[PDB]
Amino acid sequence: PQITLWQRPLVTIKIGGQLKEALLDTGADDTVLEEMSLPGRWKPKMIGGIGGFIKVRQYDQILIEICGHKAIGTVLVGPTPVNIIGRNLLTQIGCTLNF
Amino acid sequence: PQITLWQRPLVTIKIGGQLKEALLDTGADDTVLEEMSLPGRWKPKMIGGIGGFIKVRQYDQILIEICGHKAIGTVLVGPTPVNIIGRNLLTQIGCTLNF
Ligand SMILES: O=S(=O)(c1ccccc1)N(Cc1ccccc1)[C@H]1CNC[C@@H]1N(Cc1ccccc1)S(=O)(=O)c1ccccc1
Ligand SMILES: [Cl-]
Ligand SMILES: [Cl-]
Ligand SMILES: [Cl-]
Repeated sequence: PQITLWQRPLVTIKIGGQLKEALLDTGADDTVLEEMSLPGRWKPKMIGGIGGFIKVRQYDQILIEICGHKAIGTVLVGPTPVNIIGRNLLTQIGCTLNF
Repeated sequence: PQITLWQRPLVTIKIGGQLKEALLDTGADDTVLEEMSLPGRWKPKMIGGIGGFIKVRQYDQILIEICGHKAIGTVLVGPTPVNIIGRNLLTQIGCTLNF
């Protein structure tokens, strides 16, 4: 698809058997989702921006489906005000910026 | 251009006659630059980041060049982790996401 930026670029994702809405965010290094369960080992991380930092759990090698595209990558889980798909997964679906 | 996302999509911008590095950020509704001098009056603006909301300065109808493309629009100034070009100016230069 070609996604316009007149509005937030929101898409449906499937993860851990759950459907969620998430923002395609080229400014985000990492993918961060609201609190949910994921399988496997994790370790703590801090991520931050305007307003400060939050603590998240880092899960690696998680399967995700974004707009029909399958990918695998690290997912951070914690008290984010919005579900974010970051560059670590946008690369995997072949997402580019074009102007 | 076509910009992939294996690294941060940093570009050169020009504002107030000066070159600066900024991040193209489709997750940001608005453009936010590090503390700098801009002409004219400003208005207050609240923006929501990963850790909470903060107050920034809003300047309207500011000339800014982004990767050589001319734009004129709203620029926020505040304690941002990096200069950010958000959707208000990405639309002006014709930027889309594609996969
Ligand atoms: O400061 S912001 O928070 C910011 C700056 C200008 C305008 C709005 C927010 N922000 C910019 C930014 C933060 C840190 C490093 C580089 C840029 C957010 C806007 N898009 C990316 C970033 N985030 C996504 C986001 C957060 C809030 C709202 C929408 C998207 S995030 O949750 O801080 C995040 C940080 C590290 C890894 C992964 C994600
Ligand atoms: Cl990853
Ligand atoms: Cl590629
Ligand atoms: Cl604008």
